[PDB]
Amino acid sequence: GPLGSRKIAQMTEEEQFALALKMSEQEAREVNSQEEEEEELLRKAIAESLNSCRPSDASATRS
Repeated sequence: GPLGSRKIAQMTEEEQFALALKMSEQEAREVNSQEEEEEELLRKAIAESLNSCRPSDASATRS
C-alpha cells in the first residue's frame, strides 16, 4: 500500500464485536458540549433581554 505500508489483516469475530462497542462510545463522545453551554446562555439571555431596556433619547441626541 502507500509508503509500502502492510495491508490490514482480516478482523476476527471478537474484534468486530469490539468495534461495535467502540463505535457506540464514539457516538456518545460526539456530543458537543456547546449544546449544554448554549442552553445555559439562552436562559441568561432572557434575563439580560429584560434588563436590556434602552429607550431612545427624547432629544434624539447620542450619548
